[PDB]
Amino acid sequence: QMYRTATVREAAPQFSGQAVVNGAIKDINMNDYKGKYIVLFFYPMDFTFVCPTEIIAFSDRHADFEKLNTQVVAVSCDSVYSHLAWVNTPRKKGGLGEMHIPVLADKSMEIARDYGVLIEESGIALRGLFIIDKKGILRHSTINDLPVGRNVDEALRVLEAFQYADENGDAIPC
Amino acid sequence: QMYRTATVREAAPQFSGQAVVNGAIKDINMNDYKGKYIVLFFYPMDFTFVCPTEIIAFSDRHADFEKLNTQVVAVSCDSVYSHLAWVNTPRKKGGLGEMHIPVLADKSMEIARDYGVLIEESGIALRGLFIIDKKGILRHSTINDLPVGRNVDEALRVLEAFQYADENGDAIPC
Amino acid sequence: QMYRTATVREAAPQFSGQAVVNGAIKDINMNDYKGKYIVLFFYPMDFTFVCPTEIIAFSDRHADFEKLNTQVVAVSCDSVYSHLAWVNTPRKKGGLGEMHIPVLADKSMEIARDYGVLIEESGIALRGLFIIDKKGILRHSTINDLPVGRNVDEALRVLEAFQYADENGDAIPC
Amino acid sequence: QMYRTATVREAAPQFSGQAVVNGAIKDINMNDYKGKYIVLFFYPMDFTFVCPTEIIAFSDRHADFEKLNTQVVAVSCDSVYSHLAWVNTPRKKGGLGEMHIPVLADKSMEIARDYGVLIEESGIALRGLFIIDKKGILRHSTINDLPVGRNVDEALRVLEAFQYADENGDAIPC
Amino acid sequence: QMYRTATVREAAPQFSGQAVVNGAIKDINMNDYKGKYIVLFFYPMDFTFVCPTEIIAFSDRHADFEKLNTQVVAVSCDSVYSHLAWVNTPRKKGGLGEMHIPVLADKSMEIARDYGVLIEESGIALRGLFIIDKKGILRHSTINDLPVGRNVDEALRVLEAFQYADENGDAIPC
Amino acid sequence: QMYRTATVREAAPQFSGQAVVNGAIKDINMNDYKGKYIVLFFYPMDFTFVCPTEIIAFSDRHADFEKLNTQVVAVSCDSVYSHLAWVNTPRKKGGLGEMHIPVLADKSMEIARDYGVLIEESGIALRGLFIIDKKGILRHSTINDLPVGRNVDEALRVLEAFQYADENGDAIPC
Amino acid sequence: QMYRTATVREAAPQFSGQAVVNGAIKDINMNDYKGKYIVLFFYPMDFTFVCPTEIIAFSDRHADFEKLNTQVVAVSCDSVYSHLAWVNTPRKKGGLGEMHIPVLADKSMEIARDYGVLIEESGIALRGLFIIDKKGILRHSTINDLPVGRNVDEALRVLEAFQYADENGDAIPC
Amino acid sequence: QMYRTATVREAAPQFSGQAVVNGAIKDINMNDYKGKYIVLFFYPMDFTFVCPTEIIAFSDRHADFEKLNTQVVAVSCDSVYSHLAWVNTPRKKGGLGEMHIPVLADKSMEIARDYGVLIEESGIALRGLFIIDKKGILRHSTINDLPVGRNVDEALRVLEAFQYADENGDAIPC
Amino acid sequence: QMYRTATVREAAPQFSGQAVVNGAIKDINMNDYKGKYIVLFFYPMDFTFVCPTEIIAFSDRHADFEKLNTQVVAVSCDSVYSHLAWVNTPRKKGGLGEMHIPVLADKSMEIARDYGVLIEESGIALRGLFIIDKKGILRHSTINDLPVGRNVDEALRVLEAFQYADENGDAIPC
Amino acid sequence: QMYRTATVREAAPQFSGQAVVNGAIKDINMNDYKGKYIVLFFYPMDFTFVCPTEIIAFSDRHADFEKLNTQVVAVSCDSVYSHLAWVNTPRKKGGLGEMHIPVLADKSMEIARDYGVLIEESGIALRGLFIIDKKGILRHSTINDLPVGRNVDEALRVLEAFQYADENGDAIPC
Repeated sequence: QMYRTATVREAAPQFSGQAVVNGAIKDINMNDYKGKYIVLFFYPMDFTFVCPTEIIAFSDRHADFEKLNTQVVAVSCDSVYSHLAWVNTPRKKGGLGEMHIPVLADKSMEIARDYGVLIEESGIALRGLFIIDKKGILRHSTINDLPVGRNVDEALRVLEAFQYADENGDAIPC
Repeated sequence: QMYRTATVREAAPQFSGQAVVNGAIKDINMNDYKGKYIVLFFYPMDFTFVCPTEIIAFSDRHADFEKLNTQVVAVSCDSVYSHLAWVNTPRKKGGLGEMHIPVLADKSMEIARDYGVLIEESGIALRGLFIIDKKGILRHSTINDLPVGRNVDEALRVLEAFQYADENGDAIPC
Repeated sequence: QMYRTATVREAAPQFSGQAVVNGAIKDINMNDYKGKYIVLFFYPMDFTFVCPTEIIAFSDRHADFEKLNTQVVAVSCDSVYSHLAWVNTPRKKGGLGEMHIPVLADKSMEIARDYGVLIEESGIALRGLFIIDKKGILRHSTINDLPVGRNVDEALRVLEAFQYADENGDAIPC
Repeated sequence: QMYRTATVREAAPQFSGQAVVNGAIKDINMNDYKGKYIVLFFYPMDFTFVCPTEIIAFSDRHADFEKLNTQVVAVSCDSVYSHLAWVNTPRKKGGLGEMHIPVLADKSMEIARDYGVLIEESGIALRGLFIIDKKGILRHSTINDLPVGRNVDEALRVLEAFQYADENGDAIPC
Repeated sequence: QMYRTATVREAAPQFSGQAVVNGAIKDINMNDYKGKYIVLFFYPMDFTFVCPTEIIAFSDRHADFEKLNTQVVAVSCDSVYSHLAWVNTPRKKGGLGEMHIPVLADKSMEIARDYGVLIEESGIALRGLFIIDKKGILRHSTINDLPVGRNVDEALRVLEAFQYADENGDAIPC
Repeated sequence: QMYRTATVREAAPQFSGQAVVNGAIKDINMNDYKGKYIVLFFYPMDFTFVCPTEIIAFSDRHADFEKLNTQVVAVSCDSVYSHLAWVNTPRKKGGLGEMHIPVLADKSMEIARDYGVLIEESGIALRGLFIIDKKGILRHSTINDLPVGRNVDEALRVLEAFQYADENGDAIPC
Repeated sequence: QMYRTATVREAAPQFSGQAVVNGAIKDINMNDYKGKYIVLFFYPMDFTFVCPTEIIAFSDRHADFEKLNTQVVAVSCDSVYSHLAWVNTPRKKGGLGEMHIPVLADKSMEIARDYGVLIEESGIALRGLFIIDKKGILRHSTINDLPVGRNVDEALRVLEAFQYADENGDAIPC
Repeated sequence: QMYRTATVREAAPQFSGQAVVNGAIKDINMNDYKGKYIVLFFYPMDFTFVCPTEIIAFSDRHADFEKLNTQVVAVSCDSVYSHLAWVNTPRKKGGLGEMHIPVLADKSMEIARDYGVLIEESGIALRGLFIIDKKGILRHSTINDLPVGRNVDEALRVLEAFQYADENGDAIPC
Repeated sequence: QMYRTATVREAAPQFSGQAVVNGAIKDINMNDYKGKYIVLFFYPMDFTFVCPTEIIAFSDRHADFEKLNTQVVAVSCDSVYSHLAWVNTPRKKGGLGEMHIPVLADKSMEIARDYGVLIEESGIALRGLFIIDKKGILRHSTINDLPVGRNVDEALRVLEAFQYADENGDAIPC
Repeated sequence: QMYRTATVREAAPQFSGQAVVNGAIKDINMNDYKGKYIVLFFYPMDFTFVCPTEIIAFSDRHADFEKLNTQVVAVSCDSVYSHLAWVNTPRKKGGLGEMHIPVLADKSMEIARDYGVLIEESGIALRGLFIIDKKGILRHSTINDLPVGRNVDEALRVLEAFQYADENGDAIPC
């Protein structure tokens, strides 16, 4: 209908808004991370009944991203004051105690609309993974459906495979 | 741009979706309440830092509505699994322990868009009160801004003033 | 169809025209009241059979508004020479003897069209209350239907609740 | 912009609404007068400061119209409850005590818009006279401006001149 | 369809073309009469079978217009060489011998189209009277149908009533 | 702009209206002459200063057309009551005493608009000659300008040349 | 559909292209003849079976045009190399031996499209005669159909009648 | 701009009109040749100065086409009466004496417009060759420019190569 | 611009065309695999210089897909006769000797246009992975860029995670 | 739908992209060959089962083009890495060993779309030959269908026939 979303060859549309960094409502922009890579985790709903092992398995692996010159930016289309209550609720309660990831909140749904991972009649974002390299170009579009989950072992395989490639031109010999 | 919103003379657009009734995700429709009146409380954000005295003061006064043949239907543009976590969190924590109101969730934002109480760039609903009489006609549009609050003493004054009037024709002599 | 009306978050459209101030046809503009707040009372018809207790109960309470840095601006879509005949007709006749409120007249119906409180096929304005703060931003949209009435005790509660809030930032702690 | 107004050769658009007949709010339609002629008096404002000799001089001459098979239908774009207060206010006060004319009220301004006698930015109707013969065809368009007045001696000359002509074909020999 | 015609509140569209002044084809424009008033007599057809008492009764009364600072401008949608043959044909033959009025000819029908007095399928102008005051504003729209006639006693009453009013402001006290 | 006018290969648009036949206002249609040919003489103005030798030279030659199975239909965009006054005015006065041609009058200018011989800003028809054969097909378009004239010797040469040809197929051997 | 063709009051559209002058393919433009008049002879087809007496009767009369300050410009929608073969073929063979007329060729059919004498589905030009005076204004539109022919005695009568008139103003007294 | 022309994979648009078959104006249609193949020779101009060896070299080779189940259909955008004069003019004069090919004439230029071989501003067809197989599908589009020529040795090579192929499926093994 | 591509919640657009199954050009449709799942591997170019370990690592793992009720359908926007030459060329030459995957060919580029993995100015498909479940709903959109590669260990993790989930409702408890 | 393709009279649209020159992926543009002529060979598919005698018969005849100041530019809508594998595969295998022609690759299909030789639903180019002279003007459009082939003996006949003609003006005398 418009916008054109975000392609895997062209530049990713920018994202901004309040976010939860280290337990606080701090404004987070895409331009704050220029020079690194950024990895978005759209995940649909807040406080969901599923023990959220998918999102925790990137806060537990956040040390693996600073080795690879990147910052994961988790994101959902729920209220930012609701994400702060979901970081602050302790685990074994459907909680995210001390999550070391900027959990964005596109409660405007202006951004998950842009990335094309929004179910419009449901308002929730499809479980999407988006790697933007430091040029500002979106480079990897992993969009799952709702019931399946993402993986950290593939989001580190592919994310390592760009910087091994883009240093060495654009061809991998082996 | 379209829709036309909901007027105070014409029929209110219908609302539906998952909701929190008595601590459970139960589907709630406008057609389930035909014959009663319905009073919507748009309130912007979930788990907000303000001690939510505005919304609690209708669950504490829910007995005054069954005397007046009506059901209040609180509503916000946040996730329904986030409202369930906000009813379940106990009070003096920014909580709503045992709220006897169907707390809707228009996380699609298809309905607060219709009622014209949505701030589009913020995604949150303006603090709006909407009385629809049993014909399906919207009859009272109280829309505050964000920082001020609603009142139960006016939402019972006006809501009593319809049924005292619509029984006695359409004119009040005193 | 156009105009877009007046929202509760955006700036209110201006109003102007002849009005009844202290029993005289004096031109009254929104820009004459910049710095104060303004409270509009749309009321549908002139010389109506109902003893107009709704409108009188703001002229009797006009001292409560100069304490709160605001001027109520009553308004109807009837002729300004008809409002002057309705202020001049004495009470217990359906009259408004010595009303200390600028009673506007949008007999063009260009303004109650803008505020969205006009019934187009009837020409009369819905019983609407509109609080614009001194920035020019509409901040409270109370629109009743015809047979019910407004209240002075809520239009002083909400109007006090802005200036207590907007002095103290935008959050109320209690 | 649309409508096309009412021409002097084509059929006049119908008029309806509440009106003041003999001091009462009675519904008056054009179809109630089929077979007679109808003579409209648009006059701009209600309770105007001018001693309304223009409108009174047709209630004083209403016997001259039942001799000529016609009913004058005075009309203004003011509220019908305001016309009832203007018939009920006695003369030498800017009043119309016992006016034997159906004083219409197009407070919707849907009809004086159709007849093209409405000043849109002022909302008031130009001082217009409209003779529709019993076929439903508008036949005489006298539209003055505001400060000048109409006449009963011409609105009886022309109105007699139709029925003397339309009985005798369409040509007057002398 | 366009043009918008000429209203009774707005400025009248200009008229020009060849005309019969004192028995000669002389060009006559609206701008030649600025400062006076102008009174148009649309009359439908030339050399009509009716003894044209309507048009003669303004040439016989042309002295009454120079007392009132105005020039009547008779006009028809027939050829200007046909009007000259109709002034030159003597009376008791359907003639207008020595008519002291500029008889215009809008044989283009560009002007009676503008004034809205043209029957398009017949090409003839409705019997219309139009008073434009010296500002260029059309101020009186008397449009009869074909078989009835105009009057000089009303076109002098109304035309005197402007200049008595516009000298004395815009209100007539008696 | 529309209509498409009348071509010399396609069918001529029909013409109708009041006309002067033998000194009387009789309705004349194209369908009244089906089976004959018809020859139109558009001529611009009525009662023109030129001694109208162009039009008279077809009434003087009207016997030559009944030999050739055709009826000339003279036509102008002036009033039909003006043509009757121009047939009735005697010659050596710019007259047409006893003209044996149906002198049409398209005072609507709906037909000379169709044939494309109308000067729109002047309202007068170009001096046009139009031969329609009995199929209803326009077959000859002679359109002069204003100051030059037509001819009877060519309008009989060409008009004879159709029926000599259309009897003998469509080719002339000599 | 567009273009607007060439009228008899407005300026004629220009014509250009290769032509046959004195047996040679020479470029001929309208601007080469400015100051003279130009007379076009559209004729439909080349090498037609009819002994082309219509076109020859202007080459035989070409001396009569240099007396009248004009150049006839014959024209057809056939190839210019086909016109050269039709001038070069001798007479009594359907030929035009030594034709002293610039025989144009609008084989583009861009010009007979402009003059409105083209039968589009047949591609051939209607037998048209067009007199443009030296101002560039088309002044005479004689368009026959196919089987009938033009005349030199009328194309000299009318062409003399312009210059006798346009020297002596625009009116012919006799 | 429209039409879409004729492609080399899709069906060729039909062609019709008068043509020269064996020295006579006989109507020739595409549907008369259904079951054979058809080979069009657009050639630009008639009676051109070039000794037309290109077109003659298919009438001299017309026996080679009846061996290959096809009829060449030469075609030009000149008049059909001009082609008949060009077949009838003897050779060593730029002639085509006894040409055994149906020489079409699209003097309407409706068909060379369809095939896309028309130079619109020149009206002449580009030297085009078009092989339509018996299904009605255009199968070979050889379009030269003007000064170069076609060939019979390639228009027999390709035309043999279809029927050798379409008999043996659609693949040629050697 | 249109199409709308293929979403991760809605139904995937169908794909068809010639393909390489077991070394032969066999037609392969989406409807041939209804009941299974289908996994597409868009890969950009044929015979690329990179030793194509990405595509081989699904033919080597094709036994793991028949255990999971699915058929991988590799696809590229190159010619199907070029894929057959790339399966037939042996390995250590940039070859795919005995690839047990239907290698599609959307050389029309109508399908990789639909799935949104086509670089339009380059014509090559982005390295995309697409899991459609047996309802026909696209369920997983992994789109890499060109230089990085896909993985079989994630395309088996996610593909197992649907059927473990869709058997057990839509929620995974652990 | 747009583009307009490439005509045989107008300028050919430019072509660019990677190509196979002497066994290497070298960028080839139309502007690199300005001053020569260029001859394109669209051929549909790569590695086709037909022993490609059509394309080889221009690499075997490439010496005949440098005598005629031209460079053939073979082109197909297949991948450029697939053409390199098709030059490198030796003959009697469907190969093109040591082809001395720049084999272009419009794998974008932006150029065979422009030249109008693309079958859109098949993606393959029709077997087309295109001679552009050194002005940049397309001058010869030979488009065969798929199963038939081109010829070198005609693509040297026509290509010699331009430069013999364009040196000697534009007419060939013999």
